Amino acid sequence: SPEALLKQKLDMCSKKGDVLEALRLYDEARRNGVQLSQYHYNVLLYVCSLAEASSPNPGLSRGFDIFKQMIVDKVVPNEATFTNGARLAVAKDDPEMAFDMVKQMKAFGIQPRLRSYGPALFGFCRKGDADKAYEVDAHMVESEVVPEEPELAALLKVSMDTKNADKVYKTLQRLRDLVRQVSKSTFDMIEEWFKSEVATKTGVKKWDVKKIRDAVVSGGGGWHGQGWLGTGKWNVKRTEMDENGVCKCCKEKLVCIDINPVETETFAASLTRLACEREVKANFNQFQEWLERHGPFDAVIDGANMGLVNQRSFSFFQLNNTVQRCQQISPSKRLPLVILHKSRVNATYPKNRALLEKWKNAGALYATPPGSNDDWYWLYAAVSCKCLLVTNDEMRDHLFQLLGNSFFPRWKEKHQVRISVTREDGLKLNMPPPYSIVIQESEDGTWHVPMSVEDDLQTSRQWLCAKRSK
Ligand SMILES: *C1=CC(=O)c2cccc(O)c2C1=O
Ligand SMILES: *C1=CC(=O)c2cccc(O)c2C1=O
Ligand SMILES: O=C1C=CC(=O)c2c(O)cccc21
Ligand SMILES: [Zn+2]
Repeated sequence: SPEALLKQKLDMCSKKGDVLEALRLYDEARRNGVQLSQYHYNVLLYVCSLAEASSPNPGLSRGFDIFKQMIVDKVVPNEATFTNGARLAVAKDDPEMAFDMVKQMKAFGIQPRLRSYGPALFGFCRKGDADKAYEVDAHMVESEVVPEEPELAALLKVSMDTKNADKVYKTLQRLRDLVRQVSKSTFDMIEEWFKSEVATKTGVKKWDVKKIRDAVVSGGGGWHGQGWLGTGKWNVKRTEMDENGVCKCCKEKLVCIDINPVETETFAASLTRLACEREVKANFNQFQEWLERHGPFDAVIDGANMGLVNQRSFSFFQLNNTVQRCQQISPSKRLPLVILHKSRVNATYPKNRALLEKWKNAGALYATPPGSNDDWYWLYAAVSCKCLLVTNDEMRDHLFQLLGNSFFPRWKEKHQVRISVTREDGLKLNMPPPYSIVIQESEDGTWHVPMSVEDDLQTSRQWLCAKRSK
């Protein structure tokens, strides 16, 4: 088959980096009247990405012609298409041509992905072209493609470069809303903003206190969204919050922001849906039915994690110590729900085995079936029982990326208990903080900005306190 032949010869070109043979074989196929499918086009886009930048080489600038033709042909793009299209646009380094690709996708009814907007946005950011960056941003907005931190930080940086205090403000609110805690680089960038001449010079001496007060009630708390307040130089300090969310520097008590229980039942349904896709339906169903018949619970334990975190092998001591300590902080002394592999319940010291059976008899242990991923079980139990989740799982794994970066991090902060162990004292339960670890804007315009960290028990979390000295 002549379509199946072109595949064999194109498969050779990508595994050699042979761009000129692919551009010859593309033209030969058009001579032969051979129609190119998804796979043919994706391989040519990838192969063209290997060319670098005298004037444009015929690998890159031909790559966009192949892209434009693929769209005209109405060959539906898959995820490899968007990726290769993006890395072609990255290697070219022409932001205006990157953005032209996205416009073509829009005109032909194709949803662009986040990585499609990157080369454009980041290109216009490097060149200091704020108006083009903002066009790209508005196009993302209308396409319903949600920016993550890198895109937001570029918009912030370009807004700082063009003295656009209004856009800095709006982008800072978008970081709060979407990201919550900022990477090191963004954090440094926000510090720079607050120390800058433009920030010193933008503000108001007098504003309507009630209009602010109503906005605070309106937004859920911890921000108002009405613009910069106060005047004069900002006092900008790197500081920390104490255990109660009091700023060490200015003594403001940070706010604790509620979760809307409607978002929670939505999240619960999404977990069920995501889990049923990956587990054997009847296994996850069986767990749901068992859970409806048991409880109430004050806490759910990731049994594998409590047995294995900081251990060379499974410590029943550590699991048992953790069960006992959760029971002890339960106002009515409920046993926590231990989720553990059936593999692990069957361990080899008889009194430990009998305790695992007693917890199961007490309605406080569920042995997950062989093949299952425990994570879905302990997630679904904690969410549905509206209780604490005791786990030190870092949650890097692909699974957790499916849960989203808005609701689930907020839920996690309110529900997650982690264990820490010292020589001196043994095992400690680290409880959810009595405040929200998020960018906050106070009623008089004081800002607290949390840096993001891998582990906030290992490393003490840096915050920025930006307060008007007048
Ligand atoms: C916040 C305010 C302040 O005046 C001050 C002074 C000395 C040392 C500090 O850390 C701070 C501070 O964090
Ligand atoms: C926010 C505020 C608060 O006082 C509190 C107290 C106990 C447990 C919590 O999770 C919270 C909270 O999230
Ligand atoms: O779509 C579903 C996946 C798993 C599951 O347990 C389930 C369910 O229990 C009820 C309706 C839908 C689903
Ligand atoms: Zn402060």
